[PDB]
Amino acid sequence: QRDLSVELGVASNFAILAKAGISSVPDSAILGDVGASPITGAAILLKCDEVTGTIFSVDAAGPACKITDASRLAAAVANAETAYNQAAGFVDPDFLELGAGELRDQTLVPGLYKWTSSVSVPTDLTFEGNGDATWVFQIAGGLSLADGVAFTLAGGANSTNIAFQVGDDVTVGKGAHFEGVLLAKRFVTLQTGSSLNGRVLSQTEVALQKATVNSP
Repeated sequence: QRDLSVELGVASNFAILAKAGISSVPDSAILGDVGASPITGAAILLKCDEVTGTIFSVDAAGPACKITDASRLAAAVANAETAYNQAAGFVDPDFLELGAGELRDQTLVPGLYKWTSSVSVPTDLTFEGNGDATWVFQIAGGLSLADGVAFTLAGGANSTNIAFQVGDDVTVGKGAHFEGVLLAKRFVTLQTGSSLNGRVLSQTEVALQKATVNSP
């Protein structure tokens, strides 16, 4: 019933945005632009061939394919932080402490979900709602997807309408599949063979291990 859309601004061109760096155990496959700011481009530890899109840097450091664009990066990072704060700021949750932070065999209707703990996803998780519906997760801890688990979209639910605001480190397990916009306050790890349809916008560092990120 409720409008929980999160404005990304210029961060909507980025598959991965970080403040403190990005690394990959190769080969990962990143479909979209990547960048970090305010850290030097030397902290982008990705091969040019892993990114189908542009690797941006705020400075003259980075690999030979990098494009220096301090203004575009700084805007994306600022927009990403505003997005995080927007997501965190929605009031009056529809769900509070669902599953006491464990989402086992769950199917979630659209709405605002809040936890004061970390959240773990030990099984596939289904989102059921139409193409206009929105979901926001407010997590005042970490987020973990167990190895192999998949976020499943039903009803017409779209990954551009799912946002996770996570106050501590995020771990996507080996071969797990994430859907949505990940607004991470801290570290994000995508373990061996994991995939994500959406974007990863971190206020610290992102680590990929032979992972796939497909941005809209």
